[PDB]
Amino acid sequence: TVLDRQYKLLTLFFHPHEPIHIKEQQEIAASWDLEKNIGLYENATAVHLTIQMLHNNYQVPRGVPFTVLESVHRFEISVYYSLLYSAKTYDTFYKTAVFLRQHVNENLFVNVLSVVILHRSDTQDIRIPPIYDVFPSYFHNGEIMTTAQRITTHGQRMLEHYPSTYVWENNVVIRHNETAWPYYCNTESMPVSYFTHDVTLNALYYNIKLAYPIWLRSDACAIKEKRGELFFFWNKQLLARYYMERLSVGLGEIPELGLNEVEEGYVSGLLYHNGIPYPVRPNHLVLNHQTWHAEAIEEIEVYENRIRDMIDQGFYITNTGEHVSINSPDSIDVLGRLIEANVDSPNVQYYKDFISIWKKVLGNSLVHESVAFNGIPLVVPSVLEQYQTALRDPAYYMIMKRVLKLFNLWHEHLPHYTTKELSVPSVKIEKVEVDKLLTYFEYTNFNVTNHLHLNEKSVLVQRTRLNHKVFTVRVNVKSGVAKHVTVRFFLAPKYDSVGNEIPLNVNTQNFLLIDIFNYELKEGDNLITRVSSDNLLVTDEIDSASVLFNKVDSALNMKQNILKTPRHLLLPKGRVGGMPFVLMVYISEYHAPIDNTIRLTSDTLGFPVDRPLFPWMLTGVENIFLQDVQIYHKPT
Amino acid sequence: NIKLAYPIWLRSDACAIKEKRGELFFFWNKQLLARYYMERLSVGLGEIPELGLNEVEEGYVSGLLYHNGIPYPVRPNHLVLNHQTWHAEAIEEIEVYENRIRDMIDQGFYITNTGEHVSINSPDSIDVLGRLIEANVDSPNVQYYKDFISIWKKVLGNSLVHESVAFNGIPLVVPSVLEQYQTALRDPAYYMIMKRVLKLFNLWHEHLPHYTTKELSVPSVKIEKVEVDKLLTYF
Amino acid sequence: EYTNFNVTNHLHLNEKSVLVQRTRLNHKVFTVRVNVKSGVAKHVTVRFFLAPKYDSVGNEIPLNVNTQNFLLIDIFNYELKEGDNLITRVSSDNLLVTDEIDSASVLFNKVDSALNMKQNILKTPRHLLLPKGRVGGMPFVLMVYISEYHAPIDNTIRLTSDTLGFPVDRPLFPWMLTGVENIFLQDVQIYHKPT
Ligand SMILES: *[C@@H]1O[C@H](CO)[C@@H](O[C@@H]2O[C@H](CO)[C@@H](O[C@@H]3O[C@H](CO[C@H]4O[C@H](CO[C@H]5O[C@H](CO)[C@@H](O)[C@H](O)[C@@H]5O)[C@@H](O)[C@H](O[C@H]5O[C@H](CO)[C@@H](O)[C@H](O)[C@@H]5O)[C@@H]4O)[C@@H](O)[C@H](O[C@H]4O[C@H](CO)[C@@H](O)[C@H](O)[C@@H]4O[C@H]4O[C@H](CO)[C@@H](O)[C@H](O)[C@@H]4O[C@H]4O[C@H](CO)[C@@H](O)[C@H](O)[C@@H]4O)[C@@H]3O)[C@H](O)[C@H]2NC(C)=O)[C@H](O)[C@H]1NC(C)=O
Ligand SMILES: *[C@@H]1O[C@H](CO)[C@@H](O[C@@H]2O[C@H](CO)[C@@H](O[C@@H]3O[C@H](CO[C@H]4O[C@H](CO[C@H]5O[C@H](CO)[C@@H](O)[C@H](O)[C@@H]5O)[C@@H](O)[C@H](O[C@H]5O[C@H](CO)[C@@H](O)[C@H](O)[C@@H]5O)[C@@H]4O)[C@@H](O)[C@H](O[C@H]4O[C@H](CO)[C@@H](O)[C@H](O)[C@@H]4O[C@H]4O[C@H](CO)[C@@H](O)[C@H](O)[C@@H]4O[C@H]4O[C@H](CO)[C@@H](O)[C@H](O)[C@@H]4O)[C@@H]3O)[C@H](O)[C@H]2NC(C)=O)[C@H](O)[C@H]1NC(C)=O
Ligand SMILES: *[C@@H]1O[C@H](CO)[C@@H](O[C@@H]2O[C@H](CO)[C@@H](O)[C@H](O)[C@H]2NC(C)=O)[C@H](O)[C@H]1NC(C)=O
Ligand SMILES: *[C@@H]1O[C@H](CO)[C@@H](O[C@@H]2O[C@H](CO)[C@@H](O)[C@H](O)[C@H]2NC(C)=O)[C@H](O)[C@H]1NC(C)=O
Ligand SMILES: [Cu+2]
Ligand SMILES: [Cu+2]
Ligand SMILES: [Cu+2]
Repeated sequence: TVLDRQYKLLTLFFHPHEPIHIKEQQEIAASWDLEKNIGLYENATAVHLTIQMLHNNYQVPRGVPFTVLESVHRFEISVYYSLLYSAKTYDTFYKTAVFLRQHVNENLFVNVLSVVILHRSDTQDIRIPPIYDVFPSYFHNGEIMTTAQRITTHGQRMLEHYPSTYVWENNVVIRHNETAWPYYCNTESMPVSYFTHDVTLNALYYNIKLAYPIWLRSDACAIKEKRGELFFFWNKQLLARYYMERLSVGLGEIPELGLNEVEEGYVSGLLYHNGIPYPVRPNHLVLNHQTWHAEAIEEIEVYENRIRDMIDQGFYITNTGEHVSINSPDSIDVLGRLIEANVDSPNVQYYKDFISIWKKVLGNSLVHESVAFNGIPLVVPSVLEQYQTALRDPAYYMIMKRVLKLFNLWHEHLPHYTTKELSVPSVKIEKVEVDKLLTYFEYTNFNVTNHLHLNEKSVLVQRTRLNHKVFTVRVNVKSGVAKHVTVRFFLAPKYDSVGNEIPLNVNTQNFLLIDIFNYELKEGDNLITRVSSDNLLVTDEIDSASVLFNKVDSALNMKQNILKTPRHLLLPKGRVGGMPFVLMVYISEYHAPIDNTIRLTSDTLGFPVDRPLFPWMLTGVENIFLQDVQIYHKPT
Repeated sequence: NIKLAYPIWLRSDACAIKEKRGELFFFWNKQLLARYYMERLSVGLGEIPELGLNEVEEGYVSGLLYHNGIPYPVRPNHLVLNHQTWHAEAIEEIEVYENRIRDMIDQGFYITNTGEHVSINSPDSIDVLGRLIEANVDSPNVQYYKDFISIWKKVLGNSLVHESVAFNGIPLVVPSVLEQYQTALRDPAYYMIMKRVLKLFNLWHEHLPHYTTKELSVPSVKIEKVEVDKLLTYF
Repeated sequence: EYTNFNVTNHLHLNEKSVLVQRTRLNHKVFTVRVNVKSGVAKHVTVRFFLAPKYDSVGNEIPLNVNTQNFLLIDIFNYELKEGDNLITRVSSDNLLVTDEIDSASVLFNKVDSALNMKQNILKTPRHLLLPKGRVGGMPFVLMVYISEYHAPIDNTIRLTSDTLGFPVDRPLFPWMLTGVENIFLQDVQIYHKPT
């Protein structure tokens, strides 16, 4: 019965903005009544709250932007999640989903239903469609969407007048985004536009926040996920990759964010479904004038000073006034939880969310204090207030760099690793060599037909993306005696924006983990010959909505999880003629430990680059090797 | 439609030469600004803000979209004009041109394209004064008296100049509301700029002799009483 | 490459020769060959200009803007025959750029022991003529312009009577270069040898 259930849940994601077209779903929406069917829900309080909200009309109006950073939106989405998750039977769950689809905003319903499907036992096999297919308007420029609407409604008669559009195959018409948006931010935004505007990266951020919502309290499974450590590690990896891209395109180090003025602005060029332009941050934005920006920055400074005091003093304050030490090396998780100010933080009243205030300030979304129903505020969020568009703005990377400065301060106070924790007896690496590192640009097609308001075709968008050829890394190692070992590869830049070789201690923060795997080392001489195509950290493209629908309706793979980095974004572009980089191979013992499942050997994720490392403490540690490589770009 | 009737790029003929282009410009701008000030007083917004050369407090968000779907440029609140931006150079050029206009007004004459002095002290020189201020194709000397109002519009439109060209030729531009006559009036900055130009015009008019009791009087005509029946407005 | 400079004249000798080693840019000899139809026989002047092709961001710079960025690298005379011709200019022959002047020690030796006219104090050094470029190639634009020969030691420089920056002193547009066939714009790549 998997196929039919998946088909129905897909039909729930066919046209969010438009109303229900399938008749029996209308019958269910008109027939079901929560009041009399309270007995089928475990959480009766959620049922009462939902009934009250739906009766008083105290809900976010339909056809309006939705943001989780607003309090009332969080309350509404949490209540709906509690109601949906408390469904005893799958039938009750589906019937509540239909009713909410009828009586709930599109974005909120999609998000809550996806979260419920991911975290429900009865729906551990259902596959949810990609976000960039349900709402294409968050990943393509407004001109593209308007042209799509025109070419569709024209009946493809004036389409042949358009030279940009073309018919690649029957029933599909494709455009070019190569020639468009001549007006753009420029500054530091254009050279890295092939990485920051990538659809897959924003989709990955959205899916990550689907797996770990800020408004959802962890269960036994989510309590072993080490939420804070994942936050820190993922932010570090993203910032290291972004810095590598900037060095590749010659833009320099990530600008440091102050408290007086921000020089770089952002113009999104995106449009909401209704047609409201996004807020724009001007260049040379002033933060020390008579504006709400000043008050927001003062609150941000207070909260960050509280975090700094907690880090330095070595303990945090409970909600009653007790001191809880965080000086042990295993307190990184609670530190991250406190910094994030999620619902799992011990004390959110004193440790508040300054990152959201940073996002509000640097989004320059004019607060007009407008409310509907004498209730829910009406907000026009900027790109930074949406996880599916935040990564397009450099300000996000600047803010995360500040948070990573806080994290580095905390890690600095920790004792440095010893020659016993960081050494494996009688394992010496001889030589490490990669076959080649080449990158090239290629074309890809995305389906944006779900935005078209069909009455009674399939428009696609062509985009340019980076990719790399398969590469093999071969290392020879002395093994001493037989062992079961783990090998980790790290990649870092070798020269900074000016030309001086970066010391290893500084590079410790710029090392990007690209592969980790097990091996059984024999006695004597060995050979590791890892191929990039075998790594499980990076995955291939997930099947599109159309492909999944075809494979389902016509009637598995475990190499496509929503919480993995796309393969084509693993390797930096480099330069034509070669760009130098540093590879680091580290071998350690194997210390023995589907929607949201990731686990490796029990140890800090960034080991051994989480703490600062110095050359003088690597003498006597032979199982770590630092080689130099060159990354090339194939021009086309 | 007004700019259709008197395009800046069209030279006047016998009919358009009797239209007194400059006087029409001055009169229409004065009427528009007086009506706008009356509206502001009616809605309790106060006097029209005076435009400086350092910072503009009031911004504008149009909410309009072009046919293709490109959003209009947005001017932020508290825009800074004395930083390391092209705004500073534009403002410097504007100041130079306005100082040239002020010197021409005060000295009582304007300079021809050859270097001759032509007096503008008579009361009938308002037309040529307006033509010079507008810097249209009918101005005697556009090379020395240049169009600072267009530079003001460019500066206060905050249209990011990206120096993009097609055909190795025609630049591609995304104009703001102030650069289009069909959308300029939506922005208060237009009224501020026109108030500055009207300050220049008032300076010129102040230098003129005041009317006498002979020019301003009609023999044996006395008004007794004036009364209107009612003045009501509705939406 | 490395070069040595003599700084002994600063030393306050009482009753040696210290030198300083410095790194400088240089280029290998290059030859430019152009084929031209000549019509009838003439005495002509050929000028070469070099400019960048892309700006700091990546957009191709329009010719009008590049008019201010054109660097004159060579100017010389020729006698064009009738029919097909061939110019084969070698960088080592240009008189605009000169070689290093003899140092004080070298000049003192050559004088006390007991001419050349390719060393004037008012000429650009040869090794600074060509931009460094990039490893892997950097695109640039060469412009060859041919005009008529309009007939015109310490401080002496004179060429055909005309504006020095002709024809790049005034702005130039593509649409006004139709009908002018004696001007050609080619693209080249400059490479840097890493060491
Ligand atoms: C079915 O559906 C419903 C609706 O969908 C779901 O209901 C939600 O359920 C969750 C979980 O139960 C609730 O969250 C918790 O709520 C309680 C109660 O908060 C309410 O009352 C507060 C006022 O009383 C509190 O303060 C007074 C003094 O002023 C005090 O006398 C009283 O005893 C009590 O402490 C309100 O303040 C509060 O909201 C107000 O304040 C909020 C904060 O400023 C503000 O945001 C609101 O807008 C409003 O202004 C609310 O009305 C909370 O006590 C509890 O708080 C814990 O977690 C937060 C972080 O989320 C943390 O900051 C707190 O310090 C506290 O942390 C303790 O518990 C954590 C786990 O919950 C734990 O991880 C911490 O370590 C800590 O516990 C450990 O340490 C502490 C000492 O630090 C120790 O005491 C403990 O024993 C332990 O050792 C949560 O916020 C939602 O409120 C509720 N929402 C609704 C709409 O119903 C329901 O979950 C669903 N059920 C099922 C089965 O699915
Ligand atoms: C058919 O179709 C064609 C195409 O559609 C139409 O052609 C247009 O026709 C109009 C009208 O004839 C032209 O406008 C006039 O052009 C002339 C010539 O300008 C050209 O040449 C200039 C260079 O030569 C000038 O300067 C040098 C020194 O450097 C000097 O030696 C030489 O004698 C001459 O003075 C160029 O500079 C100019 O363009 C360049 O400069 C422009 C300004 O910076 C710049 O914008 C351009 O981009 C370019 O850089 C051009 O190539 C102009 O002389 C004439 O200028 C008058 O008007 C302007 C204001 O518009 C004013 O500033 C000048 O001072 C001058 O004003 C005198 O004439 C006015 C009337 O024209 C008069 O109102 C003024 O009072 C003044 O006349 C009186 O006072 C002066 C002393 O101040 C006195 O000398 C007089 O005798 C008199 O007493 C116009 O700009 C268009 O150029 C032309 N366009 C094209 C594409 O062909 C044609 O009209 C159509 N025909 C029909 C029948 O329909
Ligand atoms: C893009 O996605 C739409 C669905 O949003 C696809 O629509 C399908 O088109 C085929 C054409 O043969 C139909 O048989 C299916 O029934 C359609 N499905 C739906 C849900 O309408 C469209 O084919 C996709 N196009 C591409 C190129 O992937
Ligand atoms: C650097 O310059 C000094 C002159 O300032 C040179 O000094 C000469 O050294 C030779 C050595 O055999 C003497 O014979 C000359 O009499 C010196 N001349 C003077 C004026 O003192 C010195 O040789 C130069 N060194 C180099 C390497 O060029
Ligand atoms: Cu959409
Ligand atoms: Cu500034
Ligand atoms: Cu201000």
